[PDB]
Amino acid sequence: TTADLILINNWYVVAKVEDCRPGSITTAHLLGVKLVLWRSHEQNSPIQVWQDYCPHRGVPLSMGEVANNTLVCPYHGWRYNQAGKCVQIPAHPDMVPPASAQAKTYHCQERYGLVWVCLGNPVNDIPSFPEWDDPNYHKTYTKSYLIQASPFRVMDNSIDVSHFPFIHEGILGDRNHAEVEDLEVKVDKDGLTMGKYQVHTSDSMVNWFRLSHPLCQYCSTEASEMRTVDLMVVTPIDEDNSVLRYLIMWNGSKTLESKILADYDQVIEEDIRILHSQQPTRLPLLSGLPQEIHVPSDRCTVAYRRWLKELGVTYGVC
Amino acid sequence: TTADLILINNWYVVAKVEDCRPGSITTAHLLGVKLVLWRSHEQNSPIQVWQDYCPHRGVPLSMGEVANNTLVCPYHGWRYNQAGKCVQIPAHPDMVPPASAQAKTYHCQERYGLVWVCLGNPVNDIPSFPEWDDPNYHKTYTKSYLIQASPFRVMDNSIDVSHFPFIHEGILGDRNHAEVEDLEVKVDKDGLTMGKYQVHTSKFNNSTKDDSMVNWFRLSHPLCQYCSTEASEMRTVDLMVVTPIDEDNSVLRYLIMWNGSKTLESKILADYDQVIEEDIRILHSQQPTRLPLLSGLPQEIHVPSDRCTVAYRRWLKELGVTYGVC
Amino acid sequence: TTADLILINNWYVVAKVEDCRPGSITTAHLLGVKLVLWRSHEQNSPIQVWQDYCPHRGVPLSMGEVANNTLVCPYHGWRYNQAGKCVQIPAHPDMVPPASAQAKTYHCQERYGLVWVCLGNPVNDIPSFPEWDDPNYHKTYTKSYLIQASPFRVMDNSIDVSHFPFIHEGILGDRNHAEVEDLEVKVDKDGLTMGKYQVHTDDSMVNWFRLSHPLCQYCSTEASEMRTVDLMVVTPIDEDNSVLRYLIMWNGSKTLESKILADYDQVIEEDIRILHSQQPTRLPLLSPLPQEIHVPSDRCTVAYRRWLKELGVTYGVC
Ligand SMILES: N=C1N[C@H]2[C@H](COC(N)=O)NC(=N)N3CC[C@H](O)[C@]23N1
Ligand SMILES: N=C1N[C@H]2[C@H](COC(N)=O)NC(=N)N3CC[C@H](O)[C@]23N1
Ligand SMILES: N=C1N[C@H]2[C@H](COC(N)=O)NC(=N)N3CC[C@H](O)[C@]23N1
Ligand code: FES
Ligand code: FES
Ligand code: FES
Ligand SMILES: [Cl-]
Ligand SMILES: [Cl-]
Ligand SMILES: [Cl-]
Ligand SMILES: [Cl-]
Ligand SMILES: [Cl-]
Ligand SMILES: [Cl-]
Ligand SMILES: [Cl-]
Ligand SMILES: [Fe+3]
Ligand SMILES: [Fe+3]
Ligand SMILES: [Fe+3]
Repeated sequence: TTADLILINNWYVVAKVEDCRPGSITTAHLLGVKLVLWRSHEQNSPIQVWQDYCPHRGVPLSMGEVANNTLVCPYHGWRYNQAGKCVQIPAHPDMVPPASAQAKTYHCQERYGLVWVCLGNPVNDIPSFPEWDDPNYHKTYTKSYLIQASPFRVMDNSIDVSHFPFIHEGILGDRNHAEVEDLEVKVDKDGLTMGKYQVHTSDSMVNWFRLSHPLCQYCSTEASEMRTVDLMVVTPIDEDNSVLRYLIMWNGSKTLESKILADYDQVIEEDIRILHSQQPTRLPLLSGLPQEIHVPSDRCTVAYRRWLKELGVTYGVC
Repeated sequence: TTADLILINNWYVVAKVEDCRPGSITTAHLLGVKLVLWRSHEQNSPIQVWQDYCPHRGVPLSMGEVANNTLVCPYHGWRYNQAGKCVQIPAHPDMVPPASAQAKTYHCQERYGLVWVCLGNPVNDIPSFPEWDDPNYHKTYTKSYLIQASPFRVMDNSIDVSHFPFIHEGILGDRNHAEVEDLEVKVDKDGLTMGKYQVHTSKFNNSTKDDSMVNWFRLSHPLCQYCSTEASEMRTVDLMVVTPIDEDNSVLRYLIMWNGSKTLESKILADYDQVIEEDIRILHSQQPTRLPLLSGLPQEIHVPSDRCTVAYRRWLKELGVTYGVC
Repeated sequence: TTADLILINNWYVVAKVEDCRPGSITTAHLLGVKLVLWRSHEQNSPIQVWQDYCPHRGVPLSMGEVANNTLVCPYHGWRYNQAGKCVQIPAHPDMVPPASAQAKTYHCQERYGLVWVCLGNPVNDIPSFPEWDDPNYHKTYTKSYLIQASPFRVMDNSIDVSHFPFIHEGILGDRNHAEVEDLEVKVDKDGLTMGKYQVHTDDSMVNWFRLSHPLCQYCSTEASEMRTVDLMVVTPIDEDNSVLRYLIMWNGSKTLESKILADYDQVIEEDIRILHSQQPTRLPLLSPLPQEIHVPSDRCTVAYRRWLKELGVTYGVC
């Protein structure tokens, strides 16, 4: 991977736990690295997340099979244990496999029902999500959305609030209330925080959000009769491509789940129409030819660009 | 755009006027640039031609809407007046938009029912088409042909006459009458001219006399050709316009006028379409894509019947064209 | 072309003679060069192999037609004789074509029912195939296989024997017999030879093979008094793409032919599954994604990589 160290050392969601069943092999793609995810058939077995590559002759291990707590390459049958060490070369069954016979392994943790991966050296914890432990809140997951846009443009779009009346009219916006009041934004060691903001839907909700790290956002909305939170997680496939997922929790009736998912789906697809059209693909930082213009209601998206530059992000941006 | 200045400062057709209704938003591409063409809902409203790009967050303005004689970006609703100046930012409705909030605008003229665009500073006039105002002549437009070939190879193939008996058997030639007489070619202050040339066509109607077509053409600029043909009963002229999408891709259109019966329009359009598609089969195949000028594949060979296509290549070098050529 | 002179000056198969009937026009691609193959309508006419290019206005001659003993370009009807000389320019029927009016022609020989081409100046003869002349041997031909992999990776995969029990189980091995004996490998002026080797399916066969040149392999298998030999010929389309063909001869029953053809098709498709997945695309050579690992049963594929470097191959390898 050629991503910046600041990106390499963070945790990213790559899958839902429910999709990584015992005995299964699945794949993902993170910061330009192809990943294989596997579990032994044993109940409660851990998830291994490795680079999807057999170092013998360069075959994807995801093309193999899980047997007896090992992942077995399809080409010459080399067997790799849970730690990624080759323990058996069938052509030479009494030989001790060379030390180089070892899959590239990465850090993996399950949290909030999601599979989190760190390709580097974890310097931080997985982002917090306080309502996960609050049994007054129900939970639901959106499907995943594959987006042909930089992961930082994806997050930029979700920090933006002034677009609501124009592409989310009815759910998040009112074309008769397109004015945007003064925004409160802070960037510090807790990350990027937008203060409480009044949303007009054509009722009136109060919204705020925080990003402790650049590609995960915690979003909180209070309506009249209900509070809705979510954890937005962007998988940075590479500089130009993203996966998007939401874990949503709410303290109203359980029966609202389908309507919530439907509203999110409508809004997300409205945003994707814009995201797929933006040029340049990578997010421009502060300094397809004219440079970006910023107005006061861009205060939070300007702060996001400033934050990325302070962090040293060069991957997925321009 | 890496196009040469001599190309940037010229006029090119990007659309037919009749396909650009009031209130409409049309996309096109020219010399590597993405364009948006829009009109207000007022009748006889002019056509604006701008780079298709909102300078706020980089969204195509063509994804927006036309309202109150402005083009409105879909993302945050900034409204751009006919001059391309942002006159309204909805998030801050009492704020004067910054002077930088301005679309890149280009020159547009309507002429002969065609939308002409100049991306630079118009040195030249739009090419002349004398029959346009002659009521003895009817008019028709071909469809637009999208061609995966350099615009200069598209025009090279229209200047070429010796191919007629081989890929246009019937409408423009016959394979047993393939010899090419000496050609009159001039490159001068009027551009490139091929003088009157006898075209030998295959007979179709056995009751009638030979067609005995005499053709000539002139290019005052390198991607527009004025073509004139006298046949047995009538004169047919056309204006051929090549849109240089980029170095390797072209749109081709003809405006055709004739002083015979209006009822011939179907035969004319079908004959043009048959010939054009025969030419496209060759154009798509030619390598290198870009037109070789005079100087790993071997060099082009030239014979006497290539006099006008050689002259075209020499003219392009004189003009300084480097874009779409090699 | 950017291919090495050592590759340019060798012979490659580009077609089966059965693919090129009298009067036909066919295309092929070799070392980056587009080829046209044509024959006059006469009985037993020779095959011309030229660069697929009319030097007048750059049209592929393969879009033309064969007329008399000439290939006629579709655009302006220039006529090229069997030597590639333009003999008629129809616009100027009494004019002697300029000397430059000439197709680029290549060396071509038919041998073993295959069309061999040398783009350069051939320093070697076409490889030997002793059984061709033996009336005790029947012959058959596989179809041609277009493979999105380097021609040197295709040949590497056919030199590899330890993969037999894992991707060719039931034809060339089985997983209960995966151990690989000490291999006999020699590289000298004859090229690369693998000495006789036991193949499992007693239930066993004896195999050996030899490459006089890097992209053609002679292979010999004996089992139950029947012998099967083949000539494997790889067409190096460019650095990343190959055509694969086999000429097979055997001295058992004629009725084995469809079974032989079916077995080869299964094995080849089993190999293509692996070949298409391998990264990098080009064959990695030895060094003086992690680097390849080599174990004793890789002795002959290691020797292949060593040979290619010693020959100075840079095209299709890394
Ligand atoms: N973390 C985030 N979740 C999304 C949900 C969408 O809400 C609904 N109801 O669809 N809520 C919200 N205010 N936004 C604004 C940007 C993005 O759509 C999002 N950010
Ligand atoms: N400006 C041009 N219009 C075309 C028409 C086609 O006429 C018909 N009847 O199909 N006439 C003509 N002589 N040619 C030669 C090249 C190209 O097809 C063209 N040039
Ligand atoms: N020259 C070669 N021909 C092929 C045939 C395949 O045999 C069958 N029966 O399909 N025989 C053989 N031993 N191999 C090993 C590699 C490659 O499949 C091949 N090499
Ligand atoms: S490539 Fe994986 S065992 Fe050989
Ligand atoms: S991107 Fe056009 S108004 Fe914001
Ligand atoms: S391009 Fe082949 S004869 Fe003109
Ligand atoms: Cl297991
Ligand atoms: Cl729940
Ligand atoms: Cl961070
Ligand atoms: Cl993050
Ligand atoms: Cl309007
Ligand atoms: Cl305001
Ligand atoms: Cl050699
Ligand atoms: Fe949105
Ligand atoms: Fe033509
Ligand atoms: Fe194999």
